[PDB]
Amino acid sequence: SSTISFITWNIDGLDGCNLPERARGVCSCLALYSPDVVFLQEVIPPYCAYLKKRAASYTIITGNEEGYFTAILLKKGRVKFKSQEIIPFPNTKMMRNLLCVNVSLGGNEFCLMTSHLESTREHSAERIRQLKTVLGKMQEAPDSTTVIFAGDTNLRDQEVIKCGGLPDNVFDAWEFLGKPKHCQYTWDTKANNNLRIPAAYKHRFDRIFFRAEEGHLIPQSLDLVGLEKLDCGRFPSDHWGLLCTLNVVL
DNA sequence: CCGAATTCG
Ligand SMILES: *OCCCCCCN
Repeated sequence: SSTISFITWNIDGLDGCNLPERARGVCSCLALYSPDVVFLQEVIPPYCAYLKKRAASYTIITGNEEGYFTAILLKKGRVKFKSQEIIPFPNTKMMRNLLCVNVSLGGNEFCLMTSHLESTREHSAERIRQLKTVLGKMQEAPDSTTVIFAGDTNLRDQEVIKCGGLPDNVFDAWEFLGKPKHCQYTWDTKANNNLRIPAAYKHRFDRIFFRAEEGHLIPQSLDLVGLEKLDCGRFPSDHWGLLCTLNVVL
């Protein structure tokens, strides 16, 4: 009743192979789960055009119009759009930024945020600086609003540790749920074959952070999506997506 | 997008 739902997913728009099957896979997931909000990363303009035709029950807010970029989709008749804000990462080398959408949903106000933090091992320093910027913006939000960040952070655990960890008032949804093993890795070369990497690597790149008054926002479930291998023998993306439901109390 | 290689202005 007062439950809200969202999916966050890096859909790998930079991979040009099997795009029509993969996009159908993404739109199938979105239509069948029909979450209130969808956070997307690594979208490209033809992918955006596809979503407008094949996911028309959502209003699409985008992080850029060129290259690859993020987007937030809002369920028509369920989410009320109030404002949009985009904040640059001045030192990015990969056009990354912070997309914020303020909405009303189920009678409550939310600041929804997504980003695709700087990629690869060698760009650890800038990734960490971007993480700090995001957390900073979460904390500067009006306390009247509930802030939810969901995105592809590209983080390694040691990177969070070395920068001091999350602030006391920002929670990681996966940690909040007791670190369940079933959705621990969202990028996994043994379970996912899209990149054709021989060695076995696995990471929790996709993460959900939230800031809210005590007891107000209670994560209920977190599951992987995009697990069905497609006709071509690959997955919709090199990432699993995350589907989260949360209860909103008063 | 790991870790490494190639292309070219
Ligand atoms: O996923 C981010 C794209 C960066 C691609 C780097 C390829 N090694």
